[PDB]
Amino acid sequence: VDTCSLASPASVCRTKHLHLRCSVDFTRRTLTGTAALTVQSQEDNLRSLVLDTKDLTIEKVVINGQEVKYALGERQSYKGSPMEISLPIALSKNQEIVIEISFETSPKSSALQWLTPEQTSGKEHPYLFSQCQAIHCRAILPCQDTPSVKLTYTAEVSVPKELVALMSAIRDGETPDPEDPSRKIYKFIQKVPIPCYLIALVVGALESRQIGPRTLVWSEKEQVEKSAYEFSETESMLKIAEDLGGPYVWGQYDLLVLPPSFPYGGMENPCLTFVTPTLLAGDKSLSNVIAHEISHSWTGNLVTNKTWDHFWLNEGHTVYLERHICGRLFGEKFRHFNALGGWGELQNSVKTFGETHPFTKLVVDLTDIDPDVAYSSVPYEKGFALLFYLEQLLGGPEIFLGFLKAYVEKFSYKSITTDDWKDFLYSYFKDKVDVLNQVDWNAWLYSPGLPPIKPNYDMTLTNACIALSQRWITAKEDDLNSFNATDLKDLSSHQLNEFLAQTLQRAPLPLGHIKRMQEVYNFNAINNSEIRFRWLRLCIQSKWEDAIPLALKMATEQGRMKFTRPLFKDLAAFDKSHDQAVRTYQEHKASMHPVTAMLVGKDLKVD
Ligand SMILES: COc1ccc(Cc2ccc(-c3csc(N)n3)cc2)cc1
Ligand SMILES: [Zn+2]
Repeated sequence: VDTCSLASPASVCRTKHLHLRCSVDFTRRTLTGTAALTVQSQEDNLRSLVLDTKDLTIEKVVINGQEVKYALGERQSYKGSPMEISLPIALSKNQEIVIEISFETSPKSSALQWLTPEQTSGKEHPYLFSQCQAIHCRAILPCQDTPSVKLTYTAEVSVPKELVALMSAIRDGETPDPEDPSRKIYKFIQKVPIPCYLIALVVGALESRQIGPRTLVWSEKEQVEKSAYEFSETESMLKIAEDLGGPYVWGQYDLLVLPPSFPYGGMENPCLTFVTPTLLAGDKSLSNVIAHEISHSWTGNLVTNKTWDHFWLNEGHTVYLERHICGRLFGEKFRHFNALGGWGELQNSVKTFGETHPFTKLVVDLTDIDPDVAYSSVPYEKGFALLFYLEQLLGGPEIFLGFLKAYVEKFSYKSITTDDWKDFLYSYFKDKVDVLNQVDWNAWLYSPGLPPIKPNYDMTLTNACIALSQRWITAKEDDLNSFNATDLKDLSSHQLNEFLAQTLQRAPLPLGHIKRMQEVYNFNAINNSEIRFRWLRLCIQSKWEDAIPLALKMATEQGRMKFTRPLFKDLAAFDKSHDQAVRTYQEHKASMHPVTAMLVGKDLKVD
């Protein structure tokens, strides 16, 4: 049972294809058109079905060229409004009919952020982008908004001729709009089945730069070059991904760098991964995110979770692949480093949520929880810890990598559950069931808190970050002078960031220490947002007022909820800055991403 979807479940019927014809109106801030769903009954004598919707307007529902009777249920808050459609012919099992839904999006769609020209880079054209994960696709078009159904789709999107529309699909040509010479219609096709949460759309003054045989980089003219360099490793990473996971089945793999208010590091949208511009560190140092989004092409996009409760299979396995790709590119020692660093985040997640919080479990029950509200790093890192502990328990990377490739092939184009994964794990490792039984499953999968056992991490690259953080934390006033820029001479960007995480964990520090740190290290001048984000969190935690404007600028100048949400939270927990924080949010709420707004509001306990 998928408790996040009011629509008919897979056992009743399935959506095999979507055909989407729509036009983007930037004045009305609406998407208008038709959605043609080829639905296949899964039982004998199916007379009606129910689709997900949210803030949608339905003009009519057509089947076999005649208007049929439909019904929009009463809103269930974040789940939307169920939509029951009365079929004109009762369907045998496996039969199909196409349902043409004529709809229109609301300007407040939880899935779409509209950007005024002012809000973009060029300053001369508006901009639009979607974010359907986890259950916002229902806010774009009617559907069975659940990962338990996988459809193919085709699309024709009318957009003002001077803009460009890209989708999570293969480009299939562009021609002027015959009903209107002010508009172009861009075509798309996605011949691989996907869950509707991977449907994605973008419209704006986008250009492209090619950085690989199957890889263009899209963004506004102001960042296309910055971005094509930052992500030059894409092709290298895609090959390594193909070696570990098997053939990349989606054809093209393009990258889109969105405006600052995009809420996440990246979205593994097929054929077109979205990423936050905060990755543009100028040294390729945050490129693991690309490797993460690349890896989703196997774990998540190909083998998908059946319900959102088993989401850890998506990110858990993906992260596992991400760090192997980095391990291939820079060395096993660097793989462990990121692995140990993930454990440190997992601690921050459990310490913040609390050792008993339901959302520190690996498999969660999202009945009556807003998925947007449950999202965290737990599935990513605790999910990784389980796989990394199995790799060591079953004979090492090489062995476990073999199971991963077998896992991905076994369940490709399908949607599975945690139990499906457990059974196959036992099956692949039948000659090691003794070793498998050794694992406290009920604790790993359904118990809160840190994992029962901590894997073994290589410390080689982490030692320097521990060494420097111990000096700073144990130093008295007569040690502050010896600190000096040379202390970092041999620290890489990733090491520089882990040192700040090492220190950030023992906050607050003496205000004198924080100042001496800015004085010797000049951390203010760094633009890598990961480093700068942790720096300003340390300052604000250590009650340095001077950081209050810096933290506010960063919390508002970009929208990545990884950075924005903590910064705002820390700022609201600092008495000197609480008022500004709550004032600034109010001032910005209307122009923030709909999901980011709601969540920052909940964090500040406002409205
Ligand atoms: C756009 O990003 C997304 C937003 C919503 C979701 C849904 C979803 C499901 C499970 C979890 C989970 C598993 S264990 C734990 N503690 N939480 C979290 C979120 C996924 C991605
Ligand atoms: Zn992910």
